Amino acid sequence: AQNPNCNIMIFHPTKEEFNDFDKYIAYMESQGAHRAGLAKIIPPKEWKARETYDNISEILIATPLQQVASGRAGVFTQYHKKKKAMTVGEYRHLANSKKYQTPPHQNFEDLERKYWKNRIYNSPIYGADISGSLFDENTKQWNLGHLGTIQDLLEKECGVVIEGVNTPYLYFGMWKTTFAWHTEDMDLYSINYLHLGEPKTWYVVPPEHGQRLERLARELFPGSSRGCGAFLRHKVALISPTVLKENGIPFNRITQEAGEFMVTFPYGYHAGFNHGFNCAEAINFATPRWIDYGKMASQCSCGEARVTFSMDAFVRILQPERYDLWKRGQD
Ligand SMILES: O=C(O)c1ccccc1C(=O)O
Ligand SMILES: Nc1[nH]c(N)c2ccccc12
Ligand SMILES: O=C(O)CNC(=O)C(=O)O
Ligand code: NI
Ligand SMILES: [Zn+2]
Repeated sequence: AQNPNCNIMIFHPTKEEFNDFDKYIAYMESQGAHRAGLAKIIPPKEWKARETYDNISEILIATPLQQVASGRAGVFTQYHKKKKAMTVGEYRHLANSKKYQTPPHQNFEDLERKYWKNRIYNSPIYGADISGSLFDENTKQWNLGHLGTIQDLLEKECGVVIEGVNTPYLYFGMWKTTFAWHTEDMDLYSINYLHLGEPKTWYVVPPEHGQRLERLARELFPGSSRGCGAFLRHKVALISPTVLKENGIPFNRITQEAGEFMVTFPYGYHAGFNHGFNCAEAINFATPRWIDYGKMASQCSCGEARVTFSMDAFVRILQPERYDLWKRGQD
């Protein structure tokens, strides 16, 4: 079996290899990439997402989120406090202000140390889940707004026709902005392109060991666990690499830089943080191998998770037994 230690693999496709998205994902899996839960793809040197980013300051962040932490440095939750709208230009200026800017540091490791030591004592502001794309329409390869849809994948694989659409989201980050431990909706894949700015550090648990993380999470967040059988779906819980190591949870880490893609694989739990002002674009996608994960995916039914319109059909077709109870949580 390929990649038995479940290491994060890094790929360097040629421009020829970069033409067929599905084929390259299948290739990465043939090499065992999915066992890690996360892979990095460095685009060929000839490729560009768009000409320049010189005209993006006018994008609106309608609902910036202030990420307020509770708990201890290595085990905490964060809640999202809504702030007044601001443009990306305003947000960038805020990110670079003395209050929010990345501190002096020696390297990525020093910055990682500072993040886990000090994150809880600050409340950075994130522009997350903004529907849109920064890929040029003329970019034909790995354009996250031009991928085959999850609905079409389900139809091709299962012969079922369903409602729903599947579009990308933009994420504007600053120092300490954080993504909590989670898998994707329906345990889908995700693909994430870092368009511009400072890096993003990722942590990931191999899909074959996801239940180990869940067990630890139930121990570390006991109230949350009692409230919901799938509380990680709430996307609010953080556990540091030190605490993971102390508890023997298998995981890996890697830092994504501007111009690089990351792919998360079905049921690959991931979390991470931004180093400074940046902009990423991400979307969920599916392959034939996903279908069985979609059938088995946990669901939040306590009402906290609250997911997109399009998830309805996924649950309805792949998890009909769960559908009634799950939908009671949406209404
Ligand atoms: O439902 C699960 O398998 C689960 C179990 C323990 C913690 C969290 C979850 C979750 O899905 O978020
Ligand atoms: N609010 C809340 N619930 C659980 N389980 C927590 C653990 C740590 C910090 C806050 C928490
Ligand atoms: O970039 C972020 O803030 C969060 N991204 C993801 O969880 C993802 O691409 O799957
Ligand atoms: Ni994700
Ligand atoms: Zn819930």
